Parts: sequence; structure tokens; C-alpha cells
Amino acid sequence: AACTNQPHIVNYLTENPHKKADMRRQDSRGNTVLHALVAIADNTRENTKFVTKMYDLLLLKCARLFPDSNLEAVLNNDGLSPLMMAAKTGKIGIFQHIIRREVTDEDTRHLSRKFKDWAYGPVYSSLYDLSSLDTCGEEASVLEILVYNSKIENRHEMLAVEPINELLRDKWRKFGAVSFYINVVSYLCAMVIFTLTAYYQPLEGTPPYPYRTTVDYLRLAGEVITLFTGVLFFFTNIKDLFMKKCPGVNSLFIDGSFQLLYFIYSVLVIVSAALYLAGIEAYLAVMVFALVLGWMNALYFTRGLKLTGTYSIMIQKILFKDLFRFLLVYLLFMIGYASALVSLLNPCDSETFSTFLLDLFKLTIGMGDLEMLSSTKYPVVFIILLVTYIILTFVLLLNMLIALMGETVGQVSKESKHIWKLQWATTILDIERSFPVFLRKAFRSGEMVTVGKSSDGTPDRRWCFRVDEVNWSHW
Amino acid sequence: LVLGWMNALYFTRGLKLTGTYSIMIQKILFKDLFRFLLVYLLFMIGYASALVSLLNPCDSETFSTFLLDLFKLTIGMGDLEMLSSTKYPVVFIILLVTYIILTFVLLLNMLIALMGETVGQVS
Amino acid sequence: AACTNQPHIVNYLTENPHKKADMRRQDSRGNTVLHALVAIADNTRENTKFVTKMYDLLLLKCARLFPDSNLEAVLNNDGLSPLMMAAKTGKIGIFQHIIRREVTDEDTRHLSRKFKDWAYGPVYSSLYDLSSLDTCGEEASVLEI
Ligand SMILES: CC(C)C[C@H](NC(=O)c1cc2ccccc2s1)C(=O)N1CCN(C(=O)[C@H](CO)NS(=O)(=O)c2ccc(Cl)cc2Cl)CC1
Ligand SMILES: CC(C)CCC[C@@H](C)[C@H]1CC[C@H]2[C@@H]3CC=C4C[C@@H](OC(=O)CCC(=O)O)CC[C@]4(C)[C@H]3CC[C@]12C
Ligand SMILES: CC(C)CCC[C@@H](C)[C@H]1CC[C@H]2[C@@H]3CC=C4C[C@@H](OC(=O)CCC(=O)O)CC[C@]4(C)[C@H]3CC[C@]12C
Repeated sequence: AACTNQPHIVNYLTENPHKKADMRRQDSRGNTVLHALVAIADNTRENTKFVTKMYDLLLLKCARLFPDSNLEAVLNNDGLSPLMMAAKTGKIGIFQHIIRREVTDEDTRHLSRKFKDWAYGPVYSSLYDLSSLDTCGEEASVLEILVYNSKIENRHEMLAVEPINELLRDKWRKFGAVSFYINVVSYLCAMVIFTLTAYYQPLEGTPPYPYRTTVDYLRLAGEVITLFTGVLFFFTNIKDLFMKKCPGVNSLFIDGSFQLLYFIYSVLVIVSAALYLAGIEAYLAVMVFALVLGWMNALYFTRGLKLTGTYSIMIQKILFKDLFRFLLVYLLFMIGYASALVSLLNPCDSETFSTFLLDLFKLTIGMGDLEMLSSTKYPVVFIILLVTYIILTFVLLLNMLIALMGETVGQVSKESKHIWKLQWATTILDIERSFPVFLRKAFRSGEMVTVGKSSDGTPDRRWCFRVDEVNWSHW
Repeated sequence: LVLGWMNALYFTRGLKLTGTYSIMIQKILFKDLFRFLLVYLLFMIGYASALVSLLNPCDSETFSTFLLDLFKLTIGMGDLEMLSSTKYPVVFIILLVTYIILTFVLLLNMLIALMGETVGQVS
Repeated sequence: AACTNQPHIVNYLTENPHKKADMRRQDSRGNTVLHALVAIADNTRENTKFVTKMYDLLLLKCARLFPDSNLEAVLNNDGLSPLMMAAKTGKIGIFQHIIRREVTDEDTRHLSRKFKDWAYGPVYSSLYDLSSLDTCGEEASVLEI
């Protein structure tokens, strides 16, 4: 009845002399009336009005009939609440209303979420409530669900709400900037140490090597530090994976690529160690690749910077999606032409094929010499085919990929401000979540204002957060 | 002398036909190119250090000569002869290919995207 | 009172049998009533109208009460005037109005900044004033700022 916009039916059914349908009743899924109302909620102009009206009416009735228990407290089997479910489903229309819910009624004004602090002239300061909007690990928070979760219809719009922006700003100012630069400095120092260790690697001798000289004191420390740092990265990345209740593939592979890369960096660095103990000969081959990957995956720290925040996100986006889609066609061309040219030539075979492929790649770059035609028969058709290869690839494809690449960068330019805000929020939340619980509680934000008293008179004493704005038409 | 010749665009600022050019080249140079060059330098440092470490001579002069050769390659000229002396040549070529692909194909002309967007704002 | 859009309060306070608040009064910063009015001025449609109305009313009252001294002449500690401060702060709404201020009143039309030169058919020639808008090094100019 509630989902079908029939207030009279709901009113009659709630209070009937024969039977009553308690509003705090859960189905098999665990969803109660508010859960279902949010589920059918839509962002359309007409639907939102009636959804909000029915939600407020039902919540007020439930509070009036049962003053001890709050209806929104009930959770479904998934553990989410109507606010959290609305945030996860991307239904801004009901979410924004729930965030700024204010009740004028004196009897049941306690359940309001937005209070008025004071007005001085055009300046108005209002005190929002964030008891469940921000949690220091005690329970799931709306902010983490809104940010980390993927495939949300209106994530960017829901992030731009009155309390969210101010809370992110305050959290960033309080400790985010202090620890972000410490992070950058420590990581860069570790990378420099790793590079110096890699350079001063004794090729002569069978690994492991004896350490007797003065330089050995310094050289061994670099390897030990790098190995311990890799192990620490692996432990951090397993702890984080379990912290988010084991996010699936969609969380790791599609987005947040850096969360996966450090895992790879975590593997190779330790893998080499094993070889360094037994597989002495070929530990450099993988150690150098680990070093290259570590150097290349430092854009996670650049994500935060406003000036260069977009660059990392858009290079990661374009690389896997545009370049690979183009590379499919490019590889079709490469395979066809290379096979044709290899077949055509007459030597009078694996080594010859490899050498020809090397020569053709060197040509593909734009350097080298065209000497292969001398030995082969039918040189004219060979040159014609080479010309078609060069024309097609270089002239058309090489710089026609640039068309959609520039279009992608154009989309990113059109949405640069919005994406930077998301990335900055992600990095600051990331940094926060690694802190210990007790320290996080010590860094709690907000006040303990006793705005109102309960029905029995006891003080609510709930955590809140105050903001202010300016209006000139309120005369 | 070079700086004096290069800093004559102040007088070209006035001309209506070429007034924008100087302002927008000064704007793009310090803001877009440097922001891109941060990432490019990350790539350069990582790959150059890796390649220098990998090679087996059997050191400052050798490192400088290798860096010169690698820069000459980076332009698009020179020859790929270093692989002969080093061990594990196949991984060396793979790493060089990744270097060339990433930088030249993606970054070299993806900077052009936001550069053209900047020139679009100026237009 | 002026910044809060209360013309009646300003009128009463300016002329009261008990005490009077002179409009050419400077605070610690040096900003006078016009300076403060410009400071809170905004480019919004509603704010600009009342800001300009109050500015004109207060300037006319000050000129009427004291004909010898012009209120806009007073400078703050920074040395700027309401026109210069508006130019520096980027508040176009009050700036454009100040530039083309024209007073129809005969008694106090001297303080106007835009005059009419002559009209020939559709052509209209008007004579603006730039006494402080352009300065040859004598004092800071709006254009340079
Ligand atoms: C200790 C706090 C004051 C700050 C904390 N930094 C660290 O703990 C360390 C930094 C460094 C640098 C050099 C050597 C050793 C360490 S230990 C910090 O702020 N963060 C770490 C947790 N974070 C992560 O684990 C992301 C998000 O889950 N995953 S990741 O991409 O794989 C990653 C990113 C950077 C670092 Cl570094 C380690 C990792 Cl797995 C986020 C960000
Ligand atoms: C355009 C791109 C994105 C697609 C091509 C992928 C590259 C990574 C391929 C193109 C040509 C390949 C090369 C062709 C021939 C050789 C020689 C081969 O070893 C030899 O020198 C052969 C001599 C012998 O074994 O006797 C090792 C790999 C290499 C460099 C291949 C490694 C990978 C390369 C550079
Ligand atoms: C892509 C760009 C924007 C970043 C790279 C900066 C360039 C200015 C660097 C790249 C390689 C560098 C060169 C690498 C090696 C050398 C040799 C060095 O002197 C030598 O010839 C070594 C011989 C010896 O000392 O015995 C002088 C600098 C030079 C040309 C370096 C000067 C600066 C270069 C050109």
C-alpha cells in the first residue's frame, strides 16, 4: 500500500480495531517498509515527492506509536539501513532528503537530522548530524559505501551535498595533508634506495655473496629494507582486502588498478629473494622488472594533487580501454603482414624468422634500413606490401587512435573538477582507514552538542557537525 | 644571447594577429608541459635506472655514455647495439619496447589532448 | 544598518534630536560606510539593487548635509577609495554603477560622473568624467589596479 501511494489505506491498516500491521516488520529479505519504499524510489520528479511524503508520514507514525525505538535503526539481512541502501543504490532523491531531515513538531523533533545553530544577519549557521554518516570503524559508513562501491548511477551528484564536502575538507585539513607528504617522502626514499641497490649489484660471483668489506654494511641494508618493504606492502594489501569484507574482482581489476599493482610488486620483490638464495643466476631478470614496476606505479601518490590529479586517472583509463581496443586491430594487421612477408622470402628457420621480425619491428619504429628485398624473389610485390603496411598503420591508424584518445581526454576535461574531487576523497579516506582504531577515535570530528532531550527528559548528546552559509533574500 | 633572443615575445604580445600566441605558449609551457613532465620523468628515471643496472660490463663514464645513447634513441634516431654486450637480452628488448610504446604512443601525443583543450580555451 | 538593508533605521540614526552618526566616520581599518557597503556588495541580482540604492541614498544625504566635502574623497588606511576598492575586489555590480553615476537633482548634480553633451537624431554624445579613473602618476588609477 505504501509503495502504491495510497495514504488512506496505510492509515486505516496501521490503526484498525480488528488487526494492526506493525511498521517494524521484516520480510524474508529483511527489508522493512522503509527499505521497500527506498527500493521502488526513483529519481523522477513526481516519484520522489510522494516517496518522501510517504516516508516521512510512516516514520512519524512509527515514532509516535513507539517512542522508545527508532524505525530507521532496523537493518536488513545485508546489514544495511535505508540511508545506506539508498546511498548504495544511487537514489539521490530520497538520500538528500534523509540527510537534511528536519522536524518542526516539538513532540518528535528528536529524530531530526538537521538543526539550526544561529543566524547573524545574512549569515546562517546550521548544525547537521552525522551519527551514522561517518564511522571510525565501529560500523559501515555512508561515505565509504558511496566512494568505494562501483556502478553507482549518481555517485558524483550524491558526493556534492552540504555536509559531505565540509566533512571531507575538515578531515583533509586536520591530518590528511600532514601524512600525505610523509607518505610521498618515505616511498620516494625507499625507491631511491632500491635503485641504488639494483645499480651496485655484483655480477661476478655466484649469489649469495660474502659480506666482509665496508661497502657491504651499506649494500646489505638496501636489500634488507627493500625486502621488508615488499613484505609490508603484501601484508597491508591483504589486510586491506579483508578490511573491506573481501571485495570481488570488480573492485580490484576494473578500477583502483594501483591496489592490484602493488600486489604484483609485492610478489616479484620476494620471489627474487628465493632465487637469490638458490636461483642465483637469474634473480636480476625479475628484480629489475620489479624495480621498473615500482617506479612506474607511483602515480597513486600523484592522484591526490589537484594540479596533476586527473592525469593519472585518465592515463590509466585510456591505456586499458582505448589503446587495447586499437591494439586488437593493430595486431591483426601485424600478424597478417608479418606472416605474409616471412612466407614470401626465399632463403636459398626459427632464427631467420626471429631476425626478420626484429628487423621489421626496427622498421616499424621508423629507423633501420630496407635491405631484405635483395635476397627475396618478387621484390616489387614485397615493396608494394610494405608500402601498404606503412601507409595503413602509420598514416591512418597511428594518429586516428589519437582522435578518440583526444575525445576521451575531452570527456575528462569536461568532468575534470568532478573526478578530482572523487580521487581526492578516495585517497584521504584510504589514508584514514589504515590508522589504528584507537587513534581514529582520538581524531573524531564534530561536537557533542545536547541539542534536545529525550521523551523522558534525558539528554541525547549525539555527535554533530556545524556549517554555515549566506543568504540575502531572507527578509 | 639565447635567452635574449627567446624572450622577444613580449613585443609580439601587442600585435593582434599574434597576440594570443605568446600568452598561450607561456601558459601551456609552465603548467601543462611540466605537469606531464613529472610523470615522464618518473618513467625516465625508472627505465634508465633499470637498464643501467641490468647491463654487465664484463662506472660513471659508462653510465653517462649509456644515458647519451638512450637519449639519442629517445629522439627517434641512433642504433640499438647495447643488447649485444648485456646478458638476458630478451628481457632488455621487452623493457625497451614497453618504454617506447608507453612514452611515444600514449604519452607523447596524449599530452596533445589537454594541450589542444588549453588552446581551445584560449580560442 | 546600511549593510542590512534598513533604510528607515539609517534615516532615523543619521538625523536624531539626541545623537547623530556622521557618515564620514572611519573604523580601525579606515573603511567608512561606503567602504563597508562595497565590501559586502555581491554580484547577485538582488544584492546589487539594494547596494546601489543605499549607496546613492547615503551619498546624497552626506552631500546635502555637508556641501563642502565629498564623501567619496575619504580614503582608508590602504589608501584606496570605494571606486578603487570595488575595482580591486572585482565587484562589477557597484563599479559600473559608480562609473556612470548621473544625478538629475539640480541642487546636488555636481557630484555626477556622467553628463550629456548633445543629441543629433539617433546619435547621442555623452561626456563621462575620469578625474580619478586615469592618473598621470599623481595618484593610483583605477585602470592600473
Ligand atoms: C603509515 C600512515 C601514516 C600512512 C599510510 N602509509 C603506510 O602505511 C606506509 C607508507 C610506506 C612508504 C614506504 C615504505 C613503507 C611504507 S608503509 C598510508 O597513508 N597508506 C598505506 C595504506 N594504503 C594502501 O594500502 C592502498 C589503499 O588500500 N593500497 S595500495 O595501492 O596497494 C598501497 C599504496 C601505497 C602504499 Cl605506501 C602501500 C600500499 Cl599497499 C593507503 C595509504
Ligand atoms: C607493436 C607492439 C605493441 C606489438 C609487438 C610486441 C613486441 C613486444 C614484439 C614485437 C617484435 C618482438 C621481437 C621479435 C624478435 C626477437 C628476438 C628474440 O631473440 C633473438 O634475438 C633471436 C635469435 C636466436 O634465438 O637465435 C627475442 C625477442 C625479440 C626481441 C621479440 C620480442 C618482442 C617483440 C619486440
Ligand atoms: C626528456 C628530457 C626533457 C629530460 C632529460 C634531460 C636532458 C637534458 C638530459 C637527458 C640525457 C642527458 C645527457 C646524458 C649524458 C651526457 C654526457 C655528459 O658528458 C659526457 O659526454 C660523458 C663522458 C665523460 O664524462 O667521460 C654531459 C651531459 C650529457 C650530454 C647529459 C646532459 C643532459 C641530458 C641530454
